[PDB]
Amino acid sequence: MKSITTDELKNKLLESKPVQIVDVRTDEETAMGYIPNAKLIPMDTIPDNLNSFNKNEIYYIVCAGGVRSAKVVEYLEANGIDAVNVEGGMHAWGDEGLEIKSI
Repeated sequence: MKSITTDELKNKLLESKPVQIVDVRTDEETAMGYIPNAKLIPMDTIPDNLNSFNKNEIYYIVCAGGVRSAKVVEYLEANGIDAVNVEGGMHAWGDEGLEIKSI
């Protein structure tokens, strides 16, 4: 399993190519704030959303604490999608600089 720390993923915000981050937490959780521009695809809906992924990009998978996300990484790699677990999830990322939608 490919893994990245939150520090290393943040560092990618400094790069020109945008990184694809997928937040696989429940809607209840993501409603409290998520990483700007993250795709919000709760884990239990991931098998209904294979179309959101393409075989050309790397997908960084984040959950509350890095456990559900590892399962999604496995699921995605079994479907030919290049996915990387975000170690420590949102616990490590923190609650600062997050987005919530008003509409």
